[PDB]
Amino acid sequence: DEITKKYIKDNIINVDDNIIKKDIFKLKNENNEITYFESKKKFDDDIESRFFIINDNNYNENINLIYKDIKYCGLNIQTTGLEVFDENIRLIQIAVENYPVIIYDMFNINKKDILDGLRKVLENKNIIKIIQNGKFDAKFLLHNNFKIENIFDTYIASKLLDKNKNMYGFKLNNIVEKYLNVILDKQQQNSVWNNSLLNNNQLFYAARDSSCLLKLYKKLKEEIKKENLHIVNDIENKCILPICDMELNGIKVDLENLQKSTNEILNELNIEKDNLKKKLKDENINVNSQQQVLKALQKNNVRDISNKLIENTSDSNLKNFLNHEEIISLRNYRRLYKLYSAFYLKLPLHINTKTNKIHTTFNQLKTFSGRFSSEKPNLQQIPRQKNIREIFIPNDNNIFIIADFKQIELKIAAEITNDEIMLKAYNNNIDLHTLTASIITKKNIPDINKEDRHIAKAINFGLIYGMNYVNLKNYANTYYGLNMSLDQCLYFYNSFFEHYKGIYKWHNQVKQKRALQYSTLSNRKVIFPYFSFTKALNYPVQGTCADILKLALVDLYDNLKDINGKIILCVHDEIIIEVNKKFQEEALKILVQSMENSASYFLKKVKCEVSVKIAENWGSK
DNA sequence: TCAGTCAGCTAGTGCTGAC
DNA sequence: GCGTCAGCACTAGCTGACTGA
Ligand SMILES: Nc1nc2c(ncn2[C@H]2C[C@H](O)[C@@H](COP(=O)(O)OP(=O)(O)OP(=O)(O)O)O2)c(=O)[nH]1
Ligand SMILES: [Ca+2]
Repeated sequence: DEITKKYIKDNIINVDDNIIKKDIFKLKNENNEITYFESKKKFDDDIESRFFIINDNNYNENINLIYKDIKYCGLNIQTTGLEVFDENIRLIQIAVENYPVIIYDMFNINKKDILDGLRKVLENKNIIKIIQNGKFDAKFLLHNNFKIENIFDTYIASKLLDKNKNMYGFKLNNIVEKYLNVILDKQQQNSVWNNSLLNNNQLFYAARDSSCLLKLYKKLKEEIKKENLHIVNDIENKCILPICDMELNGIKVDLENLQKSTNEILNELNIEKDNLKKKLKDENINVNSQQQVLKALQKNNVRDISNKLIENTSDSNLKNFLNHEEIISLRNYRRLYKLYSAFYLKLPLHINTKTNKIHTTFNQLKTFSGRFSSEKPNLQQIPRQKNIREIFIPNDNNIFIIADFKQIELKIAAEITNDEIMLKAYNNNIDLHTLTASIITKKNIPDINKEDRHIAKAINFGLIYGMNYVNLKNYANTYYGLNMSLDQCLYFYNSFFEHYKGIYKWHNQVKQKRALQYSTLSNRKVIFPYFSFTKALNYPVQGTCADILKLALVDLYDNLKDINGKIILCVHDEIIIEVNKKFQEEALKILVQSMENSASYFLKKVKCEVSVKIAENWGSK
């Protein structure tokens, strides 16, 4: 059929006879001298539909003038699949205001003159890029030898302006329906992208989704201004890239130690399960069942010193019912089983072939409070213990520099509440976490070890964020045999909140007024459906900690290009960088300066510090 | 063949890991 | 009522298919 073969030469299949094929354009010449396919069926929307196609034999040099002397532009990238490591970019879209969208067919392109102009347009810092869900596209671009410096992703602006009311969607169609008075009609049910040949309607949608971003940017730049939400948007937009680089690299694991520890812990687990079942009075029990094990404990007459019966096996509550043989074995088995199933029996299933490294997937804003989250193998969940963390190593002749913010929260709260005592203490360079570990224990500061500091962390942050005295005493008597009276905990809670008056003022003033709008130091807003004192207290401080970490990522990413270094992980408040063995001192100094000058921006009165340790293995702090 | 007696999904829980 | 999130494993219940009626 000649009808379906209308526009084959441009690598287009005329599936639908709903198209038509050149017009004079008054472009600007390099000396500042003045010098597209369409669909037959029009759309009621005012969004752009026209577009060009740039092919190997369908290139003209003067196309580059369209991007020349520009300010903002839309960009979208459609890919064959979702695995960046084993997928190739299919299409690039560029949408200039009052211009048709421009398409580079990457499969149907073999020369490099076509691409250099787009390269230069991406490079320039002064050109702001509009990309929906920028993380995906930036991942692909950095993988395929592209370098971006500026982004303005409309998902970020939408979610920040949405004030975290509904957690779902925020796709292009939902946002376009919400803010703009347009309906994109995303009826494309993921058509065949692997095939090089593409139908016309699919490309019309591909150009439409890119073109709709420009009006969205125009309107959101006004909407963000009246809300005073520009700072957080800028920080997030500039921090999109370092997440992508960190996820592109990943962290290496030595398979020999992984397999050795797997076999050893498997043998330990089997002997432990044997001992556990033998200690229990029935052999058919499936141990992992919380309800079956609850019934088993009940029929074994396991009881507390008090008149209570086993209602749950939660570790926090389980730690009280000790001094029975079976429960020590139960807890040891639970620990080993968690370590095995969560990590060791699943980590080998995640080590990518031909790379021998793990790769994760960071969630930019899925968290309520703005922290990162990992949906793929969670590198934020790998255990603390050294013997399990050593398996992570740098590449050959490389060494890690591990920097962690020293007491990042309780520095945020100090500014947000502008308390004098906390800020003076942190000028004096004293450790609040160590002091917490010492006051509720022996008074010897030098005797406080890592575990005691770790327990101090939870109690201190909880009492800052609204924990009442009954639950605090439950926690304290659980994790350390204090056996403290209720009056002792009441006195401690009051002493803390009075010796730091600003925090008590903050609690009183946020409780007295049932405000439903809360802001972070980056003006990141939220609206709660119903008041909850704990979340209300939490959100500003944690949001500011997230903002400080994101700005630190931005500054460190900018500064690290000198030494060819690369970032591999960020978890929640620390950064790991792999740098060559010759530039260790430069890497350490750069990392400390970057973290310092990121923290000193939002916090203008407390001097943040960092614990930096040059490590051969990520486990070996 | 309808009516009464049976495997797969499927959201709900409990638990633990990090910060 | 201290917060954010992700992961592993059960097991009621709904819905669906087989043995009489
Ligand atoms: N509400 C609550 N927030 C926590 C808890 N643990 C950590 N956070 C937050 C606050 C921490 O400052 C932040 C970083 O965790 P870290 O383990 O690094 O604590 P920190 O940096 O203060 O100790 P460090 O100086 O690095 O040894 O995560 C917790 O148990 N409860
Ligand atoms: Ca830290």
